[PDB]
Amino acid sequence: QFAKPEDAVKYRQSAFTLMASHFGRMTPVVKGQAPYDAAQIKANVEVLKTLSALPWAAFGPGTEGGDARPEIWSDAASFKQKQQAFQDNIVKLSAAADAGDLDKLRAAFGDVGASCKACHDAYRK
Amino acid sequence: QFAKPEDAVKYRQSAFTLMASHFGRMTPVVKGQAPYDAAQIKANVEVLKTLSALPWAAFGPGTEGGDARPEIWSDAASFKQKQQAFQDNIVKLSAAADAGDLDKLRAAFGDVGASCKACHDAYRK
Ligand code: HEC
Ligand code: HEC
Ligand SMILES: O=C1O[C@H]([C@@H](O)CO)C(O)=C1O
Ligand SMILES: O=C1O[C@H]([C@@H](O)CO)C(O)=C1O
Repeated sequence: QFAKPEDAVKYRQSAFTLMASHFGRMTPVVKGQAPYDAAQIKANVEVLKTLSALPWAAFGPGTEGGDARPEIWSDAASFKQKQQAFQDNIVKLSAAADAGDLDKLRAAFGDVGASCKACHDAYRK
Repeated sequence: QFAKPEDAVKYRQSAFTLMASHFGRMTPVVKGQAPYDAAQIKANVEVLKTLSALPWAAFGPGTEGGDARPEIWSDAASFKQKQQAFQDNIVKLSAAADAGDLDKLRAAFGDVGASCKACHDAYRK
């Protein structure tokens, strides 16, 4: 859906921006500094779930650019693993939110954050 | 969820970028230049539906900036109307996609585009 490589870059960057907002906005809730409304979190994690599936199709052949390291394409299996671990952690987070269970939410949120960071470290410039 | 006004601006801009991709990518399909896969479109409009609900909360009090005209806040009812018409057209588009009906899809897509443009003209700089 990306006329030029740059269009894929702008796409993925915007997806990550939104992912970051939907993830990061729950930190004061996971930390206890903002109140916990299970339905609010259930709805928010649904948004985050949708968003979290979006970037991957925007790392197609020939879409090198932005802060994407070239190893994303030369180590495609390793990047596929980091991405699939991440989305798998998203499934666990949806399950926790869907349960309305704050401890399971805190643990799932921590795992998701870790997978964000793991890819950050390997595959962002 | 926006520490500073600028954070709301970056949020909404990213939502619109993604909306634009998910809307605009269907043009060759609505035009007949790319093939029509009803399930592909059903899934895509589900994404667009999620995305299309996102910008509005990022035009909160005190988030003036970007290409947002100040009339968005001084004419809050008029902007609320343009936004609600738009999202209502999104519901019609979801119904068409969910039906797998290409003519209803083409008409719904046209109405959505028009609502995009109507707000563009009034409320973007
Ligand atoms: C888990 C929820 C997250 C969060 C919160 C973020 N990421 Fe990543 N990200 C990845 C790559 C390759 C990039 C560079 C993209 C490019 O420039 O082409 C990024 C970028 C970001 C950003 C910055 C976006 C921008 O405005 O430019 C942010 C805020 C961000 N990410 C947050 C790669 C990955 C992963 C690879 C498997 C995973 C997993 C994540 N990111 C997860 C997250
Ligand atoms: C219908 C599906 C659409 C599409 C495809 C787009 N819009 Fe709008 N949009 C609105 C406002 C006030 C802005 C300015 C935001 C800001 O800068 O603070 C925008 C911006 C855009 C963009 C540019 C995003 C960027 O990268 O900076 C794009 C690509 C875009 N829009 C497309 C306002 C509205 C509406 C008010 C009710 C409605 C409806 C729409 N936009 C709808 C759409
Ligand atoms: O929670 C997160 O951890 C990483 C980053 O902080 C690692 O440096 C990231 O992208 C997040 O949003
Ligand atoms: O389909 C669209 O119409 C408007 C714009 O072209 C009006 O100038 C817009 O934002 C779209 O994505």
